[PDB]
Amino acid sequence: LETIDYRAADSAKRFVESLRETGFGVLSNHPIDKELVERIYTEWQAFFNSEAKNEFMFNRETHDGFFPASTVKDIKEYYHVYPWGRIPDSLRANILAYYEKANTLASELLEWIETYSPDEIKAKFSIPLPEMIANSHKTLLRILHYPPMTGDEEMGAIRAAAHEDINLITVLPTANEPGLQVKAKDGSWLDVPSDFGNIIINIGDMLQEASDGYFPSTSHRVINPEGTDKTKSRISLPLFLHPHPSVVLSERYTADSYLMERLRELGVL
Amino acid sequence: MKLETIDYRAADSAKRFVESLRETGFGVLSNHPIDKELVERIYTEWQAFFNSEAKNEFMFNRETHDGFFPASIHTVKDIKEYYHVYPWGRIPDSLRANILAYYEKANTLASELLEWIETYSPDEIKAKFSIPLPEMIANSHKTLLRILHYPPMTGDEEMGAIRAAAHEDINLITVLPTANEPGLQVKAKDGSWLDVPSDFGNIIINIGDMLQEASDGYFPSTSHRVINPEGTDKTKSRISLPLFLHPHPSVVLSERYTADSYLMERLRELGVL
Amino acid sequence: MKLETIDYRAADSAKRFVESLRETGFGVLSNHPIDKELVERIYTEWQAFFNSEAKNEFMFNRETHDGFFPASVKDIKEYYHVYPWGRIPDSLRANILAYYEKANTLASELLEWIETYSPDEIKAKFSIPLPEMIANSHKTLLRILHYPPMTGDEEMGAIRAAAHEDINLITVLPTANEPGLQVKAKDGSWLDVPSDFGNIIINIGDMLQEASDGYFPSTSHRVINPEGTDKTKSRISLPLFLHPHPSVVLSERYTADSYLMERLRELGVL
Amino acid sequence: MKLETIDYRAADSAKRFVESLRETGFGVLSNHPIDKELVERIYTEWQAFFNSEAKNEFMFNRETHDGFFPASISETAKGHTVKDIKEYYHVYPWGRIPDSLRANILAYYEKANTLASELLEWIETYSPDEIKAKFSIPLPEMIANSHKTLLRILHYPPMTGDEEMGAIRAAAHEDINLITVLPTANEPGLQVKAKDGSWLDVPSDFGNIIINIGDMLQEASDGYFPSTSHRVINPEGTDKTKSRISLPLFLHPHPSVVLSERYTADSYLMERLRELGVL
Ligand SMILES: [Cl-]
Ligand SMILES: [Cl-]
Ligand SMILES: [Cl-]
Ligand SMILES: [Cl-]
Ligand SMILES: [Cl-]
Ligand SMILES: [Cl-]
Ligand SMILES: [Cl-]
Repeated sequence: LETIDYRAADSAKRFVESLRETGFGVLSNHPIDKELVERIYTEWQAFFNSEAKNEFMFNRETHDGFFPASTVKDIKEYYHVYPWGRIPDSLRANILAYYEKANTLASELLEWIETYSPDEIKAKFSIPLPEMIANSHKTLLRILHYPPMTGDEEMGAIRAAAHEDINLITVLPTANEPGLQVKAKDGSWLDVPSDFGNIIINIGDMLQEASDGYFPSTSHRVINPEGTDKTKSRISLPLFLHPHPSVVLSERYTADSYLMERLRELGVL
Repeated sequence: MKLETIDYRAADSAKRFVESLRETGFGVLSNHPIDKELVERIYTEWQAFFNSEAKNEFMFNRETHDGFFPASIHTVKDIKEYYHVYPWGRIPDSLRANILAYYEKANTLASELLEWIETYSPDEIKAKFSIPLPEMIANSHKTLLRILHYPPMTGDEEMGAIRAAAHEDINLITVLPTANEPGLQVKAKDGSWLDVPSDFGNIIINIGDMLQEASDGYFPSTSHRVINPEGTDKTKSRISLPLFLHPHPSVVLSERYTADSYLMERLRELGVL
Repeated sequence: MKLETIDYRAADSAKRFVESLRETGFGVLSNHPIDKELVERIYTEWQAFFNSEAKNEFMFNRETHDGFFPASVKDIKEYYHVYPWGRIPDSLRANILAYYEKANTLASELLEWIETYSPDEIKAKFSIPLPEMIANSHKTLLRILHYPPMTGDEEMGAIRAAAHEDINLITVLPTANEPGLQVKAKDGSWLDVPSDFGNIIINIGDMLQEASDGYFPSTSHRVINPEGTDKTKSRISLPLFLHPHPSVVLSERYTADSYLMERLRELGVL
Repeated sequence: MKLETIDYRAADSAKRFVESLRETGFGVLSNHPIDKELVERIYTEWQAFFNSEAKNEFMFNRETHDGFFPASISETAKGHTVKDIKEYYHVYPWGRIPDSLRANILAYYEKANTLASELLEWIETYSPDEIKAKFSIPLPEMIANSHKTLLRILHYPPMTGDEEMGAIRAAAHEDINLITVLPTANEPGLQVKAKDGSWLDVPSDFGNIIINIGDMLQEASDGYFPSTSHRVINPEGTDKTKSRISLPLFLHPHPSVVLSERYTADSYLMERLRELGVL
């Protein structure tokens, strides 16, 4: 999986072709203020290390807020940020500044995808791809925190199980902790280059459907390669771009009916 | 990777079956105890149900999603319609007796098969099961029998190469009778697609995400799909009767999840409000 | 307006009971078939359950809302949602499902009575016989409510349970001689519900009001803490909320399922 | 009898308005600041919306329940039909709105939130100091940019032929939310339950706006402001062949707002759902 220079004359073309083949695209030298991202990591790490985080227990109805690890206990805790949702006062400015900058970049990347789609694929998009996410109510910024392992606790081979994203596209800065991998056509796992300043973008199931399979939603995971430090906290900031529910993806589905169908496949009551 | 048809009746069928599941996520049994004629009668009478406008009297309950789901509600239309049958749920009077008799028989077999899976797990895997596998599904509220119907393609409707897209099941195990319509395929470790033998009298079992979790990845939940191979008659209806065995939500799967907290996290992962 | 205790065994009890429902939304029966000693045993063992650490292993399932709900900002009651299909502690299962069946059997009889004494013109509005609406109903709920004792410097308010109407078909509740339950009268006053040991209280809910075109009213009710209610005692109650199948046709305008959906839309639930 | 119409312009209006709410759960304002012709423009174009089959393109989203809700017809086992007497549209700033209607309806939403915010200031100002102290944050802050606040556009279609109009159009109910705000249009029938069990008529002239306390403000104010039962009857003379449009705006607090020692808005709703037996 090759890292592409956002500044390069041919970057758009190579980026979308990366998406078409692998389902993923990696960009270095991107326009999102890198010092803003590190500021964000620091202050959210403080937040997760604080007792005050429990004041923001997620709302039962809408699932915006803080989700603690916990009987049974998961190995991550997280926070769901929505522009419309509950956000702590002292973290609001930065996180929404990032949210907006990430959306704007996503919107540009969606233009690129549409530009370099063949005419027979372009013709299947009910509206232009960037419009599908403009002021999307469902777009979610997930602040993920994996805490240090304490004492006896043993770290697994796999940190995040293999999976496909359901949404349109997902945007994630890396933090130079290798482990993210994507499924290749031949059953092997390709390592996503995760140097500082890279941003990783991937196709989710709804753009796969909108494109009639042309852009594939690829299974991906995060492993713990040999010599990963069990005592370090890992924070990550994935942004899941969702289309408006009423967007017609194909002759078979709208975004809303595609989601409901998934809910029935999973047997959710 | 090959997918072998195991004769249920054979003295060593349990060990081979559980080993097939361990390697591929799937197990195929012939000469199984479920009455083949019951199943045929079920296809005939539900085919008739889907071919009547009276099916619309059974529009699914909005609260609990039991009942009839049509292909359609400018406008958009899926290539299938289906019915969600639960013992507790709405079922048409004329179809109740047979479909629930099938539900019981398929549950009783699934229950035996889970005994097999436990028996032939190594001690260090057995030891991760919070309760015996069969107890996870006994009288399960969530176990879903889906009656799936792909209607005839009409006029100049075109048939895609893929009927049901690559997916994994989330639940514990899923049990499906075949009916000599090739197409169901399972993902091999080398990125290729294996055909599942689909002769009359075969029943197909597969590992779901919750049993992968419970076994610490020892039994894999494998990607599968249904293609429309060359010669598939676009004008023929297809009915199928998949049974999705769900553990009780309070089942501890592992140090990390109950069945309930596993499903909840899936929903947060998908961005469901 | 007054609320009369009607002896279930009386020759004319059905007629009087139904007229009580029509006039007030409520009927009170004494000498009913449910064994007092079962109910006593249920109170006793569920009290112990709530007054234990064991309860926290039965935290309600997030998806289907069956199981235990702690007070856990802090409410003044905790409770358990019991369904025949749902989670139930092993040690409590047999008695509580025994009670569930007996209370359902009695509810079924009481629904026959209600239908029998409805005028023809009201009978005609019932899409199916009233008892069939609840036979093997997935949604019927047995709620076990526990108000714990006041601890230390906590004050006990005048109203234990705020004025409300039930949404369902009918609701069935044994009393254990703790006065406080009240029903709103037509003149705006509150009528005390006689709550002697051995009484069972039945009331019309909104869906049976709809199904009967207003003929049987779903009446506002509340529970107060009268003067000298002992703040240091627990209270347990066993309300059974009988819910029609979602697909039951209540009227020209609603099924049970669409009635509920309309209520969620009115409440602004996303 | 009737509730008092209070002229917004009068100097003592605020004081008398808050007292009407305390006494009856409701307040009626005339000559309010919301442009009369905006409200008329909205009635007109939404009536138009419901009078077309193009509305069906905006079928509500199943996940989030924003959009258009038809009165679907279904047929039963005995050849009866089930069909509500109203269809409606749920408008949220974040939700789906038809392009041709967005500007006016969001301008109205903004303007009505502004009035409701002033009215909540009024409610706080004239609360006694002991009641003021029960509000965890200022009342207006509870609804500022609230995600849950809902503008529900209701349409009762004409009946023709032998179709019967019932004596009751909307059943007696309470609002769960903080406050609700409703312009009227000279269609009598909205009533409020008085303390002695009788029904009070609400003066419903054009240019009136009706405001009522909801359960969450009753809870926040420890019963000082009552959430009162109201209904809509079809009084003698109501013409069944006429459409009726109405625009109630339900102001909901942020979920995380603490209402009392016992509930947040979120835990209060969850409790209602559990009491209702919603799975
Ligand atoms: Cl939308
Ligand atoms: Cl359970
Ligand atoms: Cl999924
Ligand atoms: Cl039903
Ligand atoms: Cl005046
Ligand atoms: Cl909030
Ligand atoms: Cl309610």
